[PDB]
Amino acid sequence: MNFAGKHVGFGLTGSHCTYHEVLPQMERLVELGAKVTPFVTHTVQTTDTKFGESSEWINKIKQITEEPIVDSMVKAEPFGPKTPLDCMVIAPMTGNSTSKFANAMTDSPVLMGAKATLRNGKPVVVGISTNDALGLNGINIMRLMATKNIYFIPFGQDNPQVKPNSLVARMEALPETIEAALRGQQYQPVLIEKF
Amino acid sequence: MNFAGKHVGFGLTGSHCTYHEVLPQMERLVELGAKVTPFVTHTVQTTDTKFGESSEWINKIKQITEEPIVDSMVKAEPFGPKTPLDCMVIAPMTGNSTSKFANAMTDSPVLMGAKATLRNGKPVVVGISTNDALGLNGINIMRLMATKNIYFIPFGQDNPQVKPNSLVARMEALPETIEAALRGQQYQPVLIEKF
Amino acid sequence: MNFAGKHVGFGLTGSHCTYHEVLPQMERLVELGAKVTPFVTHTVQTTDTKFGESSEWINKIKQITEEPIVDSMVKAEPFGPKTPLDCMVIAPMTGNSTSKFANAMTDSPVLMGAKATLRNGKPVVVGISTNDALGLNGINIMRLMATKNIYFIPFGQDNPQVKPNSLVARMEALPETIEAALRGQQYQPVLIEKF
Amino acid sequence: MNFAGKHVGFGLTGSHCTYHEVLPQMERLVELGAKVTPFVTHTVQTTDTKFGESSEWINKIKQITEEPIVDSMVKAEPFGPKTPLDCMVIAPMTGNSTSKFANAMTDSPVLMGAKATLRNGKPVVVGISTNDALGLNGINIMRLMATKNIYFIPFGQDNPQVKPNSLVARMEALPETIEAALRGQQYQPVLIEKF
Amino acid sequence: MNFAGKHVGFGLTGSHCTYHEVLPQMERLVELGAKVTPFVTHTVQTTDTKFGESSEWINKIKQITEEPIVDSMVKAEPFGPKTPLDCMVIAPMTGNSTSKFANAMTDSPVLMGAKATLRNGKPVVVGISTNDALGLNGINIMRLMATKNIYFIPFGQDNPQVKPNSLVARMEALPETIEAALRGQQYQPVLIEKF
Amino acid sequence: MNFAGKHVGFGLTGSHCTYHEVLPQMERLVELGAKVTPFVTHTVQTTDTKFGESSEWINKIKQITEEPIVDSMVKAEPFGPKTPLDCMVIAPMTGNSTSKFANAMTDSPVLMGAKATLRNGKPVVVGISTNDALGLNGINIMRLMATKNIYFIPFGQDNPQVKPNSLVARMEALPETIEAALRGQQYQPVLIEKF
Repeated sequence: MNFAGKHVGFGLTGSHCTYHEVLPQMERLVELGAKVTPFVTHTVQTTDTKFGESSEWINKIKQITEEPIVDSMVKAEPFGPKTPLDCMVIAPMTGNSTSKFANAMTDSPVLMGAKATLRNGKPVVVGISTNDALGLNGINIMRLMATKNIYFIPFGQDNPQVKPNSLVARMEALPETIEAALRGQQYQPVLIEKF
Repeated sequence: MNFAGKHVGFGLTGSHCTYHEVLPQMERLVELGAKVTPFVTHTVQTTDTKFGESSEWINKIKQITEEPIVDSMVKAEPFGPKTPLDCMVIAPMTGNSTSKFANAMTDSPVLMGAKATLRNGKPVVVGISTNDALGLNGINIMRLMATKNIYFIPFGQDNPQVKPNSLVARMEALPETIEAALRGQQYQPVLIEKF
Repeated sequence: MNFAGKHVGFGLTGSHCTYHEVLPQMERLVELGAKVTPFVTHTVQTTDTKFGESSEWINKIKQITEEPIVDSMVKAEPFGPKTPLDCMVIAPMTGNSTSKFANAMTDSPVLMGAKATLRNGKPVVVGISTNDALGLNGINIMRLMATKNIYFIPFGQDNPQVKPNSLVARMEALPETIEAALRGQQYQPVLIEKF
Repeated sequence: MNFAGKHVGFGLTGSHCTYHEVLPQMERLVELGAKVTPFVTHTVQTTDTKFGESSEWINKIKQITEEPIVDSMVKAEPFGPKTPLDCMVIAPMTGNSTSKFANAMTDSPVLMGAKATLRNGKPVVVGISTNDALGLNGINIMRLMATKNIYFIPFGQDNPQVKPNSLVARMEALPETIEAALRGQQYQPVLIEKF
Repeated sequence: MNFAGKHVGFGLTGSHCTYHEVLPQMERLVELGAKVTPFVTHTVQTTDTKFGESSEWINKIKQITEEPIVDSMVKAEPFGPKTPLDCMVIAPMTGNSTSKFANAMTDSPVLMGAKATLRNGKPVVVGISTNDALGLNGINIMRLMATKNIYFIPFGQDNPQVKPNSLVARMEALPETIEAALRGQQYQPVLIEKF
Repeated sequence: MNFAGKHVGFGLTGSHCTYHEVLPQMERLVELGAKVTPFVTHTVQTTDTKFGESSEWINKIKQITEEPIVDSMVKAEPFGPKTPLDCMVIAPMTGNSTSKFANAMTDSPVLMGAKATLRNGKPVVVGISTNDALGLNGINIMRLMATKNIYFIPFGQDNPQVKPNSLVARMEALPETIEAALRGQQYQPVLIEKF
């Protein structure tokens, strides 16, 4: 398993404090040789922002990869025609992002990265994480699972008694999922037992 | 009919000046003993906002219930794991909110309240109010009507000659709809003749 | 209201013994001057069939109109290119027929009549009658209601306490629905109170 | 766990030789006290049929339960208004039956049993078994999983390397799934590891 | 072809620098006699904005038509009950706008113009322009194409080898598409060969 | 372009007399070296059938290929686990077959061949031919176009003035479409101008 020479986009959705489960996977991809471009859902700074106010997570991304963080539509768009990715990852993918992605809405820098990658016939790999995955998001998920060029990090119910509709990916399986996606395949078993 | 001990969330969507049809129903729930938490789609104040600039509707909510208005994602999220509602109401539910809700988008404090309530298997009760309900919103509405744990305040065409696609709930039926939802039932007749 | 010169197809779906609610409407159309062609879902005779074995309903159709009953795909198909209808009615339209029609299946003579009429941009008017209309059929119904050239005989819940998902058309409104459909309009109010 | 006094319908879909995985579960329900009515997708005899020609599976059903096999639309229909079930099971539910059920088609005695049970607000429990469950059937499955009164026998991928889209229920979990469905609940974990 | 007396709304979605393909068509409508109201997706000025900072495109709209630019929900809403359009155009319609429109979301001034026009039974004409039109947006597009009162400027693949999912309208066909829409018809051929 | 060693299934749907447009393409595949198995939607003989009663089309298939015609579910099923195809073609694919296929119904030998091929991750290539393709079938078509392992023989409107919703494949492009499908690609341009 070797991503030398590969340009992988890594988009993060949802609350900043849930990224401790995926940043170690971003770090593994860089260690396996990938050039990793981070994508995020909002601007990382306002005119207003002061010296050491930036949350830890941004600093952590900057310690993993020197690729500029894509945090605007303008910055995301060239990943279609100019600087194409070999693969785009979205992890964690929240319920809101899942239903936007599944319904062809593309109103965040992350979803624009995904759209720009799909434009070229290249793979998008998603790590779901939502408590409505077996409820209102079920059709969205299964729509994506069946769609050309879209692949899922293996997933399962994380707490069936307390959150019976919740599905969450095994983030440790991310590199393997990318490796199979780059060959045009869904990595298997896609359904796993979480913890 | 008695809601003593019950924690009901009451989310408002759409223009602030359409809430005169639902605030009297919020007031009835409090009078019937419910603890009512209001949810709204945007922040109720900016840094900028001055003394008596706040619109009447906010003041009116504050006269009905002392529960803090949930006007942010941060404030809405604990209604899943920490402070669960027995029922969430969304009334009025606009066409835009209807199609976001039906498609699993959860990008407002109101929709997060609904998602957090559905996470726990608890009921959400909606009062539709849109002029495209029998047009592009029809599938969204019927999707929701058939979905586990989602119930509709009885509704009908409010002006068939002038707005032939428009459906609006009879807001006076809200408490009865909550009472049936808390038993796992859709209150009937769900189709009524408006005015 | 005058259908002189108009060629209206009248398809019947579901059990033969439910047609007592629509045959009087077929008779009114003929009395208002329409040329009415009946369409049915299966062959009206097998090689096997004997003299007075044919059910009353067939005889009743034959007393209303002398147009040959279209009971096969071969017989239905020319209503596209050769003998086009000005309007096709499907009443009663069962839940099974509703979900086939809504999903573009066309495997009965009735649905082929509808397809052949839609091919030409001409109206199809449906009278629903199913106990799952507000359940699994809801999306199918609302899909059809929003689709070009498809119109609904006004309908409502026929027994909300006992069959809460059931919607049935007011068959007496059929001619009026045809009249509005021929002008490109849905007759209003489309939602009525049944009995 | 006790089904004394309960009338459970048990519909079988697909090839006759796949019923060896569900007949032992039909037998457990009878042993736990249920009155079990079998439903099947076609007529069990033609005029033509001879003495010992009937396949073993029919004989096996007849050894488990003395309730007449419902093998026609006429026989299935009274399970709505006259002889209502407390629960309807469909197991195995093939891909074809899954997509008919999910799309509101009701053109077999089994699907009519399910429709007649849903008419009354009563539960239907399904055991999927199709090699396209994570492909074209994915949306159908997730639609059903989210729909009022429909519940799934826990399921999983039965051979991810060879049939990566295949999901099959753990049929041994059927009684437990019925028990939770009768209380209005999906039995959990709904996602399991097959064999 | 003459639009004298006609009030046509012209909404623009997506990047400001893609409007050079549609402004000449806005200009033709005014030259053919239409009163053209522009609709845009965001506010055209902030408190902050300075003298000659406004992008060329705004100035260009202002040279074509003196109707105030509708750039807010408040400004768009009266096009339902007070100042109804005879037709609303959305061109270019981006992938994001397409999937919002198709899913009944109405959270921009442009989509509110479209909703307000559909409320009245009046036509909306769309010019698609997205690189995912034959991918994730395909169902949205075909949903709209089949929906009452919605019509498409003829379109085709603009670069099948490089962007195989991309569909873009022939903007030169816009007036003809409006003319047919005003008669209740889709202008044909709707599928063309781009450049 | 060489199909030596390749096992291609060729399913025919719709009226027997429309196969003159695809049998020459079946013949080209055999001439290019493919082993071609025909699939059809019904049994090719009844007990009843007499000597020279069989329609010309059957004889014509038998002159092109000696592979037994798969005309039953029993015969189609082994193309999953025992005798897998490298590709399955469905041409012509009627509107009825399109909406069954798109909705995961698998109730004909042709659709079972397609299901059995998709089970293995292998390509299915479809040639649409229906007068409702841009109407009620639009979502079905676009669903299939976006689905893993499904590819379309290039298609277009065959008579936009007379049948404005009609799409039909250019059957001459079938081999090229198979060649690209076997590499995991949709052959381009997929949208063409018919005749």
